[PDB]
Order: sequence, then C-alpha cells, then structure tokens
Amino acid sequence: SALTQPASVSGSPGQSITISCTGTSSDVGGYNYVSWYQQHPGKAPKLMIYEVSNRPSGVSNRFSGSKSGNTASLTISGLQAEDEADYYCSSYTSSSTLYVFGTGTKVTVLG
Ligand SMILES: [Ca+2]
Repeated sequence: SALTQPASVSGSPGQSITISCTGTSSDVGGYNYVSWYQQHPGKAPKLMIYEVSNRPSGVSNRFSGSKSGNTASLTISGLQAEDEADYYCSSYTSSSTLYVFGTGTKVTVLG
C-alpha cells in the first residue's frame, strides 16, 4: 500500500501547518529514510527533506520534518503564498517496492 496522506491541508499566511504521512513498521516506522517533496503545478518536483528531518540547501528553514511511530510529519511554519503546492512523502521499505510514496497533499494558502 501507498503511504497515507490527507488530500488537502490549508492555512492562512503566517500559520503553522503539518502534513501527516502514515505507513507501517516495515517503512516509516522501521527506518529513518523518510523524504518529502514539493511540486508546483507543471514544474519539476523539489526535494525538501530527507532522512526524516534533513534539508538540502535552498530549502527554507520554515520547513521541518519529524516522525513518531509509523507517522512522519512535515511542518511548514510561517506559511507563505509560495508554499501553495502539492507535497508527497516517501520512505525506504524492507519490501520489494524498495521505496513507497504517499498519495500527496494539496496545500492551499488563504488569499
Ligand atoms: Ca491561495
């Protein structure tokens, strides 16, 4: 199965929002290899977080990653209009799929 994500998360400018990503003990709960990606419409995906909480360069420190048990979370602090995009998680898995992805969350920013 895919990782479970909410279809839609919204916020006002300046709000802190969190996107959940739920798997199992064979993926999100078994390893520290959770990544998060941002995709604006018609653009290439961008790696925002890897290894649960690590940011590549060029990613705002307003983005942070964590996990607890079988659920990973992406938190966006100080929400800005430019954050309106789709967000996906992935995890390494012990299974043959090797990596498993979430179904994606559309973030809408008020205004
Ligand atoms: Ca908007």
